Amino acid sequence: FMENFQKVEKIGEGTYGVVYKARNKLTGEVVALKKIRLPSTAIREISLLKELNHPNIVKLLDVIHTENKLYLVFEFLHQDLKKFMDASALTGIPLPLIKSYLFQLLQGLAFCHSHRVLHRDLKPQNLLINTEGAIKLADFGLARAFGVPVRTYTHEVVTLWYRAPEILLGCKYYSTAVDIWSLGCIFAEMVTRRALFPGDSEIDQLFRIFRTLGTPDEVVWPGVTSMPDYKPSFPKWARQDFSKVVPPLDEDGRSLLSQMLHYDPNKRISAKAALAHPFFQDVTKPVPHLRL
Ligand SMILES: O=C(O)/C=C/c1cccc(C(=O)Nc2ccc(Cl)cc2)c1
Ligand SMILES: O=C(O)/C=C/c1cccc(C(=O)Nc2ccc(Cl)cc2)c1
Repeated sequence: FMENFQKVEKIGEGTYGVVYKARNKLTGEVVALKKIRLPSTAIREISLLKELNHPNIVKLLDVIHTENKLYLVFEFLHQDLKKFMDASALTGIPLPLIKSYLFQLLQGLAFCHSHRVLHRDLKPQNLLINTEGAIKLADFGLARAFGVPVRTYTHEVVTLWYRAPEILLGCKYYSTAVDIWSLGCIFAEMVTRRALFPGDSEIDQLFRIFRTLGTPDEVVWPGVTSMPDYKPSFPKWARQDFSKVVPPLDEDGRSLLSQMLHYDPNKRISAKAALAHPFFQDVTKPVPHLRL
């Protein structure tokens, strides 16, 4: 299968398999080629994503099942947000660029959610950027096909840092709200240059959330005490003000972030409603300086 395009390089190691940069011999385009390591139901679910096209979604070019191995062919972008924020650590990112990126990501979410497709595993590593100021969501719809594993194929730990509390509390039904939660965590990280909730176990993840947002109860989250993994013995932390959490973000940004991090997934702001928030009144599309 690797003889029907040149393998420019191994790009790195994704959740499910190796990622290569490759040239498509027929089209001449440079693409990302992801080998998925281990299922007809999955092939059908993923093949449907070839029509889920939007400028803020990494394009799924092809789905190849051969010699019992699965390969996904995607649009290539040169950098991810993790590497960009690491490279930006001494200075931070301009607020206009943070705002542009959040706005664009919300447009991608609004599109996919309107088609009833979730991501479920948003994280900086699957947010790809180009020279023109665009940002795009990678690997949309793959969790519904493959699951979100504990470890990758290389045994690397799959991050918990962006996981919504309903998932951690054992809800089996995911709503689009899980993606808004993850994006809110990413927003906070862009602003502060630190992960919001860098848990290193499921309980550390849930208790970090609680120590910032307060331990949830039936006042803020009806039904929370009946969730599978809820325990009455959870410690009861008081909620922190967002002014201490994400300084120096303004009150428009803090209001939006608070709505993206509501405990109750039914209450959590939708992507479509978020696009109308006053924080985006002055949105623009700045150029990032990328060194490729
Ligand atoms: O404010 C803070 O920084 C901490 C306050 C705080 C207060 C009470 C309990 C805990 C806590 O999480 N304990 C714990 C012990 C065993 C396991 Cl298995 C999980 C959790 C923490
Ligand atoms: O205009 C330029 O050429 C670059 C300016 C520039 C460069 C780096 C960082 C910043 C900055 O202040 N970022 C920031 C982030 C979050 C909040 Cl909440 C407020 C501010 C600005």
